[PDB]
Amino acid sequence: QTPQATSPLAAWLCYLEHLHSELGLERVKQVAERLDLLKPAPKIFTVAGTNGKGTTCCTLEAILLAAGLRVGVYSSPHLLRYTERVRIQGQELSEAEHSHSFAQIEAGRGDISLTYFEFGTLSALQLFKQAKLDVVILEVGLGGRLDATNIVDSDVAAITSIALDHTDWLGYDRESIGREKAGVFRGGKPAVVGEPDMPQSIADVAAELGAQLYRRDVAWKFSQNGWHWQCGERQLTGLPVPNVPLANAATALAVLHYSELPLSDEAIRQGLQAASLPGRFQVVSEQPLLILDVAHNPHAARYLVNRLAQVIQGKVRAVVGMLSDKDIAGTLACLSERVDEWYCAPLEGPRGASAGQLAEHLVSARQFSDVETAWRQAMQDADTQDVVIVCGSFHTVAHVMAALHL
Ligand SMILES: Nc1ncnc2c1ncn2[C@@H]1O[C@H](COP(=O)(O)OP(=O)(O)NP(=O)(O)O)[C@@H](O)[C@H]1O
Ligand SMILES: N[C@@H](CCC(=O)O)C(=O)O
Ligand SMILES: [Mn+2]
Repeated sequence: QTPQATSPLAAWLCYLEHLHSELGLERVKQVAERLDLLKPAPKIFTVAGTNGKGTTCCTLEAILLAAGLRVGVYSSPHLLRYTERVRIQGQELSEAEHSHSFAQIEAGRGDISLTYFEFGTLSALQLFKQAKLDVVILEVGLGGRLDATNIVDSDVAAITSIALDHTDWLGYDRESIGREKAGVFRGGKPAVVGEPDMPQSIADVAAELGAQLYRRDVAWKFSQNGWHWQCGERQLTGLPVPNVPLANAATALAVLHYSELPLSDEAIRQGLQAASLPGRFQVVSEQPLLILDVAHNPHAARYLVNRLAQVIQGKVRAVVGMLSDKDIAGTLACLSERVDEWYCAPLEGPRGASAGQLAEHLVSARQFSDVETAWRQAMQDADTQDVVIVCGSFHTVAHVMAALHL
C-alpha cells in the first residue's frame, strides 16, 4: 500500500526505503516544476563538500537567525529522526507535517519515478515554500552536479572541503570529486571555495559556467583572543571561536559576504557563539570525557585526532563502527595515532562493516555484539582521566545517543 497524508511518518520512510532503482535531474526537476517548488525563498545558499557541509550550514543558519531572518535548512543524513533533515527557525517540524508534504509529492509526481533523496528533497522544498522564509540553505546529498538539491538556482554556492570518503578506484581522486561538486555553481554568481588545496577541475568548471570564483587563501582567508577573517583589505577581528571547525565557520562568512546581505556585528558574533551540531565533537560527559563524533573518513579523522590531542596520565578509548564501503583502513590508521584502546562493533544490515572487518586493521582490538555493548564496556573500563570517543559513522554515534536518550 502506498501510504497517505494521514499515515505515520514511519510508513512513508518504509515506502521511500523500498523505492526500486537513471542518472540526470530531468525527472526530479519536472516534478518540482509541477508543484512550483524551485523558489523556496528569495535567497538560496547551496553547500557542497566532502566534510564540513552540515556545520557550515549550521553556522550560516545561526548567524541569519541572529539577524532576525526566517531561515530554512535542509540537511542530511540524520542521527535519530528523519525530522532532523528540515529545520525552520532552527527547529524541527512534526512528523505529521512531513507525512502531508510527502503525500503532496506522491500525488504531484504522477508516474514519474523519484529516488529516496529526490523525494526527500522535493518534500523539503515544499515545506520551505510554505513557511515564508527569507533564506533557504540546502546541503548537497552527494556530489552536486546531479544532486537533487541542484535543481534550485542558488544565490551563492560553496564547496567546504575536498577529500576521499571511499576506497581507491580508477579515475577517483580529488580532481574527479571536485569537478562533480563544482556543478552547484552558477553563472554570474559567487562560487566560494573553502578548500585550501583546491583541485584544478573546480576552477575549470567555474570558468566554463562563468561563476565568480572566491577561494580560500586567494580571495579570503582567516587566522587563529578569538580569530580574524579577511577578504582583501577588510577584516573582522576578535571573532568568537565557534563550536564547529573554524574552516567551516570561515567558509560561512565568505558565503555571507559574497551574498551582500546586510548583517550586524551582533548577529555575526551571536551566531558564531550559538553554532554547533549534535555529534560533531560533542562532549556528552566528563571524568571520563565522553565525546561523540561522526567522523567517517581519514580527513575527518585527522581533524578528530588534532582535537583529541588538545584535551588529554589518561588513555583514549575509541568505540567504533563503520560502513563497509568507507576507507576503513585509512580512517583507522589515522585514528591509531592517538587511540590507545579499541572497542569495535558491527553495524547492522547489508551496508555495515562487521567488527571483524574493523579489527583486521588493528592489533588485538576488542570485538563486541553491538555498539551499545562496546560503549558500556568502554565506560566501565574508563578511568576518570580517560577520553571515550564514539566515532566512525552516524549509526555509531546515534546508537550511543539512543542509549543515553539524548
Ligand atoms: N573543514 C574540515 N576539515 C576537516 N574535518 C572536517 C571539516 N569539516 C568537518 N570536518 C569533520 O567531518 C565530520 C562531519 O562534519 P559535518 O559538518 O557534519 O560534514 P558533512 O559534510 O555534513 N558530513 P556528515 O557528517 O556525514 O553529514 C566531523 O568529524 C567534522 O569534524
Ligand atoms: N562522498 C562525497 C564525495 C567525496 C568522496 O567521494 O570522497 C560526496 O558526498 O559526493
Ligand atoms: Mn551532512
